[PDB]
Amino acid sequence: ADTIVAVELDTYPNTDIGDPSYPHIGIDIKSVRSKKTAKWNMQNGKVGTAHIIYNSVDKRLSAVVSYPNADSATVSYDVDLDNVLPEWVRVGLSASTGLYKETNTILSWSFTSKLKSNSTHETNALHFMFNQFSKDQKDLILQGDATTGTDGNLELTRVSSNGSPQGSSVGRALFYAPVHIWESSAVVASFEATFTFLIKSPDSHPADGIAFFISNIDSSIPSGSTGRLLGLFPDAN
Amino acid sequence: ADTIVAVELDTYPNTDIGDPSYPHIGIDIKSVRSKKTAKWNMQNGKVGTAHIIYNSVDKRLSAVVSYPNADSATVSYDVDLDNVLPEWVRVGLSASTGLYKETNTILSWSFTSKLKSNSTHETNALHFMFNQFSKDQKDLILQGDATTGTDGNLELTRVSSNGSPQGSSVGRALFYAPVHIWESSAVVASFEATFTFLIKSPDSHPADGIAFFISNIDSSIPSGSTGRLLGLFPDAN
Amino acid sequence: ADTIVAVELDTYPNTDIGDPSYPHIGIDIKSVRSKKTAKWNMQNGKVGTAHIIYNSVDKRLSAVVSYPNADSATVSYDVDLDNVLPEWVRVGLSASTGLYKETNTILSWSFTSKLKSNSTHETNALHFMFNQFSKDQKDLILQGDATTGTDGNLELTRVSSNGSPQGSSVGRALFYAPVHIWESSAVVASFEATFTFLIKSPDSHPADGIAFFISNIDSSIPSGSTGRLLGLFPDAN
Amino acid sequence: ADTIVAVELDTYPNTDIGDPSYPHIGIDIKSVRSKKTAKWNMQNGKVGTAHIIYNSVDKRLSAVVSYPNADSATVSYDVDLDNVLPEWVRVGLSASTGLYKETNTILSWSFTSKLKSNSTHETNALHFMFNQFSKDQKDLILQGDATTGTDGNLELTRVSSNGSPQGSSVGRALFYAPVHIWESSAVVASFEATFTFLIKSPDSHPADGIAFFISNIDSSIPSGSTGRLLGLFPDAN
Ligand SMILES: CO[C@H]1O[C@H](CO)[C@@H](O)[C@H](O)[C@@H]1O
Ligand SMILES: CO[C@H]1O[C@H](CO)[C@@H](O)[C@H](O)[C@@H]1O
Ligand SMILES: [Ca+2]
Ligand SMILES: [Ca+2]
Ligand SMILES: [Ca+2]
Ligand SMILES: [Ca+2]
Ligand SMILES: [Mn+2]
Ligand SMILES: [Mn+2]
Ligand SMILES: [Mn+2]
Ligand SMILES: [Mn+2]
Repeated sequence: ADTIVAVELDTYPNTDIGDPSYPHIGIDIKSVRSKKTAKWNMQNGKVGTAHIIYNSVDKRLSAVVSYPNADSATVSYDVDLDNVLPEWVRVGLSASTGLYKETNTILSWSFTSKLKSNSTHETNALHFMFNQFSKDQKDLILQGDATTGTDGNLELTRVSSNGSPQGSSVGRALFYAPVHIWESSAVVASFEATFTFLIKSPDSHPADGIAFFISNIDSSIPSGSTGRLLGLFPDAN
Repeated sequence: ADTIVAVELDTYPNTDIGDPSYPHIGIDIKSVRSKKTAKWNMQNGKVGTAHIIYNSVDKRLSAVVSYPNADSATVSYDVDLDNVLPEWVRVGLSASTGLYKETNTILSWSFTSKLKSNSTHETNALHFMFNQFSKDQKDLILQGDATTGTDGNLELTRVSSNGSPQGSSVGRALFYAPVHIWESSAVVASFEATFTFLIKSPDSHPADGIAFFISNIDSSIPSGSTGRLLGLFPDAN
Repeated sequence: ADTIVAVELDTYPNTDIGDPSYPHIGIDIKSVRSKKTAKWNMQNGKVGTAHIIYNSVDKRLSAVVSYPNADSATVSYDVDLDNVLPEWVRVGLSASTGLYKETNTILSWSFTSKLKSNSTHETNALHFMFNQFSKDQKDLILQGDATTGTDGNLELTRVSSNGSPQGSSVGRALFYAPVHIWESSAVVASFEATFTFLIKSPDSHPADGIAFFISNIDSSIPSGSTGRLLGLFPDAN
Repeated sequence: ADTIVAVELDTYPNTDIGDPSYPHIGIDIKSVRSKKTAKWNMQNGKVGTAHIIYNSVDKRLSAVVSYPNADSATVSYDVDLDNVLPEWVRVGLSASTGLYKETNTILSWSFTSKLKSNSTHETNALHFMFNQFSKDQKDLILQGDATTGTDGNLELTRVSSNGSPQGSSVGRALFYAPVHIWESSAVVASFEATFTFLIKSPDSHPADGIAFFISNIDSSIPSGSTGRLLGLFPDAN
C-alpha cells in the first residue's frame, strides 16, 4: 500500500468512522481517521484558502484554512515526518464525492520545499506556483476524474458541462517531480503549501472534501476510494 | 526603554546572572536572562550557521546553530510575539566583548518575512540577502563599533588592522526598513533568518557572543552594554 | 535637482511637449520628454498590470502594460543605468492630475533586485511585495497627496470621500530602504517591478498618469509638478 | 530529431566546423555552429560561474560567464523562443570529451521560470536550486556517463576513481519536470539559469566543453555525439 500524510478539508461528517459531527479540517497520518481535527465553518460557494506548514526543527505539521472576513480554522500536530515518509515523495491534491457532491475546484496552488545540509549556505530548494492551469499541463500528473482547462482552473472531481458536480467521483493532481522531503544529514528541512479552492454544493449536504497530501512517489488512487475515503485510503481503518 | 526579543549565541558563561556554565544558545524575551537555553559546542575559528524561525500559527520561536559535520544545537520556546513586540520593528545582529574577546564576524545574513491578511492570496513579503557587505552599506544602520568592508564581511565588534579582536567592544547592524512583524487581522505571519558567522578567539576564553534580535524601530545601544549584556540590555535584570 | 529614470503610463497627450497624440507608455531618462514611447490603449475603469524589467548584461529597460484579454503595450530602450543613476537609489510610484483628472489607485506592487558580485554564489538581493496597504505603512515614504487605507489600496492622488478624483493633485510612494541598483564590481545586476493599477476617470479625458521611477535617495516632489509633469520633473525640458 | 537551444562553454576550438580559434562561449540554435560567440579566457582548475537569462519582451538570450577577480565573457543574441521550441521543454546541462579531455564538474545549478498570463497577478513559476547532489537524485534524469555523489557534485563526463578525466565521454543531466517555457496567451515569460562549474584538464588542451540547454521533453543523447558535438547534436551541420 501507499504511505499517506494529509490535511483534509472534510465537508461531510462520517461519524461512524470517527469524523466529528460537522465540517472539519484534520491531519491524517496513514489513516482517514484524523489524528486531530478542528471545527471548520465551511462556506458554500465562497473561495477559500488553505496554508500548510512544517519544519524539521519543531516537527510540527500545521494547517490554517480561511475565508475573507471570517474566522479561520487551525489545526496542528506533532509528528516527525522522518519516521513516517520515505526520503522522496510526491505532493498533490485530492478530492471526492459520494452520494452527496460538491465542486472541488482549485484556483491556485503553490509549494516550497527546502533542505539545509551539513555545509555553508548549502540549501536545496524546490518551488512551484500555479495560478492558471492549462489544458495540457505536463508538469502535473492527473489521476481519476481530475481535469484542467475549464476557466484555467483545476477540477479535482467531475463536473458536467453546465457546471454541476457529479456524485461518486474521485480525482487527484500530483506535481510531476519527486520532492526530497527529508534527509539523514539535514540540518533543517521545511515545506510550505498554499491553495485556494471553491467548494460549491447545489444539492443537500456538501461532500466529500479536498485534501493536500504527501505520498510515496508511485502512489495512485485506491480502488473504491470515492466518498468518505477522499481518494487517499483503501479502507476506513 | 527598548523591547527586545533575541536569540543569543552566548560564548561566555556568566553564571552570576543565570548563564549555564558553558557556551550556549538562548532565547531572550526582554531580558538577558534567557527564558530557555541549550548547550552549544562552539568551535573556535570555524564558520558556523544560525537559523531562526517563527510562525503565528504555532507561536513558537526556534533556532538551530551548527558547524559543518558536527552536532547542531537547537532551542525552542512558545511565545506569542503579538503580546511582546510592537506591530512594526527593526531586525538586526548584535555582538560584544568584555574582559575577554573574540571576533564577531558576519559573512552573510538573510531574512524573510510574510504577512497573509484576510483576503485571497493577499500576502505582503519582505526579503533581503547579504552575502557581501560593502564599505558604504546604505541599507544597514550600523551602531557602536560595527563596520563593513574588511573582506566584504561585517565586523560587529572592533578588530585591529592585524586582525585581532578588541575587548570592551559593542556593535550592531539593523536593516534599514521597518518590518511589519504582525497585524491584528493577519491569518498567518512568519519570518525566517539566517546568518553565517566566524567567532575567533586568540586569548583565554571567547566572549561575549552574537545575537539576532528584533526590537522597536528606534532602538539603539544601551550605555555600558558591553560584555555580558551583548549590546542589547541596559542591565542584567 | 534629482536624477530620475521612469516608465510612465501617460494618459493625457501633451503634444506641445512631445507626447504622441494618444495615451502611451514611455521611458523617461531625466526628462518628461520620453526617449521612446508606445501607443497604449488605456481602458477607463479596468484594473491593469505593469511589468518593468532590466539587467546589466543587456543594458535594456523594458516595460509591458496590459489588461485581461486585451493587447498589451510594450516599450524598450537601451540604457546603461550605471551611467545615469547613482549607485544607491530609492524606487517608487508617482501620479498626478491637472485640469482633467482620474483615480491613480495602486492595488499591489512588488520589486526585486539582485547584485551578483565577483565571487562564488555571492548574490545580494532585495524583495518586497505589497498586496495590502495599511493605514500606517511605515516602510513606505508617502509624499504629496498619497495615502493608504481606503480598501487597503494606495491612492497616489487625492480622492474625495464619495470616491471621485480631484484635479491639480500630485502624490508619490517610495520604498523606505535605499536600493543598491549597481556596483562597479558587479557581474550581473537586475531588477524587476510589477504593480496593478486602477485608473478611473469620471470627467472628460483621463489625466495625467502614473509612473514607476528610480531616483536619488533624497528625492522629493518638485514644486508645481502637478499635471503633465507627473510629480517627477521641475519643468518640461 | 530533437530541437535544441543552448549556451556552450566551448573549451576546444574545432575551427573545422566554425569554432573561433580559441575557448569561447556561444549561443546554439539547433546547430553546433553557434549563431554568435565571444572569446572566453577559460581558466584551468578554477571554479567558474555561468548566468543565462531571457525574457519574451526583449526576446534576447544572454549569457555571462566569469571567474572571481577576472574579466567576464558575455554574449547575447536576439531570438524569439516561441518560433523555435515547443511550448513544453526540459532544461539540462551537457558535456563531453573527445581525444582531449577535462573534468566537467557541476557544483551547483539553479533555474527560475515565470509565465504571466492574461489576468490579475496570475503568474505561474517554477524554481529549483541544487547546491548538493546526492547519490540517488530522483529529480534529475541522468543520461550517458553523468553521475552524482562524488563530493556531492555532479560529474557530467566520466572521471576515474583517482580523479582524472576520461576521453570519449558524454553526459547530461535534465530536470525531471517539464517546463512551460512559453504560451500563446502570455504577457511575459522569462527564465534565469545559473551554475558553477570546475573544468580541470591534466593533459594537453582541455576539451570539449559544457553546455546549458533547453530541448523537447523526450530528448536523449545523439549517437556518437561525443567530442565536438557536446552531447547535443547528431552532426556538425
Ligand atoms: C570578567 O567580567 C568581565 O568580562 C566578562 C567576559 O568578557 C563580561 O561578560 C563581563 O561583563 C565583564 O566585562
Ligand atoms: C581531434 O579530434 C577529436 O578530438 C577533439 C577534441 O577532443 C574533438 O572535438 C573531436 O570531435 C574528436 O573527437
Ligand atoms: Ca468525511
Ligand atoms: Ca554570557
Ligand atoms: Ca501627458
Ligand atoms: Ca569546439
Ligand atoms: Mn474527516
Ligand atoms: Mn547567556
Ligand atoms: Mn508622455
Ligand atoms: Mn564552439
